[PDB]
Amino acid sequence: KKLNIALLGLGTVGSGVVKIIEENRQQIQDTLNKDIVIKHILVRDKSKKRPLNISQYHLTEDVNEILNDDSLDIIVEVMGGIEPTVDWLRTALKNKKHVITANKDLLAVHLKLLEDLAEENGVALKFEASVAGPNNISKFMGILNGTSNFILSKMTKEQTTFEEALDEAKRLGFAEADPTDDVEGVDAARKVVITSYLSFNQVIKLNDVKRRGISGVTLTDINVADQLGYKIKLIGKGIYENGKVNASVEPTLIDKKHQLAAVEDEYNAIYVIGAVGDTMFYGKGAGSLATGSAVVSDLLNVALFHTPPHFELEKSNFFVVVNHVKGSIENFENELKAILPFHRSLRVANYDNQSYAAVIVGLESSPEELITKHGYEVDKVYPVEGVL
Amino acid sequence: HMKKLNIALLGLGTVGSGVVKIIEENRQQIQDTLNKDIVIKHILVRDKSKKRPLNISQYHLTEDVNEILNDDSLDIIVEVMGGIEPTVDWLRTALKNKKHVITANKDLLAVHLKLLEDLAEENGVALKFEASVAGGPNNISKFMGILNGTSNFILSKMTKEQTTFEEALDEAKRLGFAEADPTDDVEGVDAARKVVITSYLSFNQVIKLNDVKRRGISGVTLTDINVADQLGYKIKLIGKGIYENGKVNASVEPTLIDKKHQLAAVEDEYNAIYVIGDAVGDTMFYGKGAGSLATGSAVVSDLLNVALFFESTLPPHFELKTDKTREMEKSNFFVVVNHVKGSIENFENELKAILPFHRSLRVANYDNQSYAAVIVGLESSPEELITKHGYEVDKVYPVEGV
Ligand SMILES: N[C@@H](CCCC[NH3+])C(=O)O
Repeated sequence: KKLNIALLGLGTVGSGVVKIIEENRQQIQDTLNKDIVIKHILVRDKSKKRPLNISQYHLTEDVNEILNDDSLDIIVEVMGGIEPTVDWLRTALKNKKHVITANKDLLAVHLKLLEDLAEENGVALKFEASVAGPNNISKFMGILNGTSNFILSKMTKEQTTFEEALDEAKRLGFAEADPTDDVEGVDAARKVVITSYLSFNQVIKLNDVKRRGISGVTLTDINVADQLGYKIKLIGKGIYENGKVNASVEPTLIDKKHQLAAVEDEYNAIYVIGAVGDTMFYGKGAGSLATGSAVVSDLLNVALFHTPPHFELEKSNFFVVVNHVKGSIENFENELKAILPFHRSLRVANYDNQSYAAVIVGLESSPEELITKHGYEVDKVYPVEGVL
Repeated sequence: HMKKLNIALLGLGTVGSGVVKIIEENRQQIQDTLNKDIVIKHILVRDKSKKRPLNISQYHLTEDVNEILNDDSLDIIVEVMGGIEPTVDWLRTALKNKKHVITANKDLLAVHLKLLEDLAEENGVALKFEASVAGGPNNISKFMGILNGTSNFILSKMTKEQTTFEEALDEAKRLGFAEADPTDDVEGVDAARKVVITSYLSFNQVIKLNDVKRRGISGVTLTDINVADQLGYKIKLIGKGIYENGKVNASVEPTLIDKKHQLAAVEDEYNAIYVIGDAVGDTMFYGKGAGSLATGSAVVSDLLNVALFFESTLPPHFELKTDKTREMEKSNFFVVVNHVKGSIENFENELKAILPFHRSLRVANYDNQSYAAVIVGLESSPEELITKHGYEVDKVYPVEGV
């Protein structure tokens, strides 16, 4: 059987997909009795140079040339983008074409509507390559952005300011000139949306993820956390309780003994809680060749071509920084004991001149508003995780 | 239009019982969903007079494996018996008789999986052994793992609570982690089996159990741990496979791990596999071992997979990725010497004079007239060399994460 495919996009991932198919073509014929023909490649601009170099494939700038080709069996999309890309994929599925996508901009809303449209039209939608950082899961926590983690590691290990650490990340290639997507936690929040969809089968919106970036984390925060037994990481978290997902991305104190506390520099990790023990997956972000390899894997799966469950038969902790405090640390601790609702434990630390930090274990919600209404100036509050 | 899938179970221990319960509890669902009716037609047991729960008495129990192997109505054989002989021959026969085989046999090694996988492909049927391995998975060049929960638990206890090996092992016994004869754990045999398996899955190479150079943890002392600690290292029992120049070098032994390495943080009964490759970053998988219900659940999962693809990937197939063209190691040692006269400065100076070229050397007090050295960047163990220069070498552990 000839399997006629088209590629939408030819960047590093697209080029990699092509090379992998070329290199394995004879093997795929001999083994699976399938002949993969790349009949069209959509590119934005036919003139640009590429890792493929000058090649033998038909390049087009007109997507309709691909979407109207009824001889196509499978569309491989490596273009990125939501518009017009998602509409292209909707058309392909409506035309009874299998779709494999490595589109990093897709969110849960998009994957859901594409998965349904695929099922509806009797074809496959594969998005394995779209994720890169895969059992009743109740909670996950992750370090999901390499650049922000790199910055925090640098601040921590080398005792530099955020500004110095970000400049170093810029010169080393990790951060871009406008590093907002990394530093403000947007990239991490996207991965929290995707991870929540995969873990809980629930669709949340990007703006449902309560998000704070790292630009306000200081050495003082890091060193106070250190003395209390914690590192600071930008943590993306999803908690699935009572039919609802609470999702967030924010600077978080993590107990030094926690597996996540050791994840440094540009490495990422996803820590999954469920019943069973915890599990964790650790590694850097893929990986053009890895992404390309995952696409081709999904491709062979579809070429070799529903669900899933089976037989059954928590408080929060907080790091609070308060400024303009008159009086001693002992007095502050006593006042805090008097003000707080019932909780499990409290420790206080010096933070700066007339500033103290408290870690409070076992509250239902942030004591920020409460402490504010009692007349204190709260600088900020970070969650605390890994507490045993 | 419902198709009956006739299966047999070889063995009915905790895993076998769990497999049965899971199938029972999900039977209606598997019919309604996949339009498949799973019928457990035979269960092989060692002793069929033995009293069993009521649910088991509904099934046909036999002590004669041939009754199962000769039953042409069987579609799938699920083996949860364990053992190499006669168990592997049973599975060979099943495959030759065109029966799919799902196994959770914990005694299977690479030699066995290889011959069964080939025999399966050869006969147009599936061999599934997912349940035979505990989770936590292209060009992998090296892996390092903490592969035995009990030994890791013991080392964590020694380290955190400052106990001797003997005290930590007794505690592991009392707490349920170690068994009464803990040899398989403590001597690193279990870990060596997993290194054979991990090497087969990572490198597609078959090694024998006796090719794995093995040392357990029973000789690790609190002094080793505390001296390692002061030098910046933890001690773990590490199972390692290095694939260099067509050959696998495989080992299990006490190993100093830099405290900043991801493996250093893996404590208690948790396991982890750390995987290194060209040209991607390192990866690691972390979690505890199975798990009778988990093993049983994995068997049933493999079962449904074989059911779904029943009416329809060759083991020989590997995706070539030498378009890495288009897109684009030394050893370290911890050496303990005893009966050393003279100062630590003198020991360090002598080592500097006698060692071949290396990246760094640090020395520490170990005990009375005993010193330890960590040496980074040698081509091979300096043990013989140090011995011929008149030092009593107590032992040498590899050092990783440097
Ligand atoms: N305390 C023992 C530990 C055994 C190490 C064996 N390699 C000794 O003196 O060697």
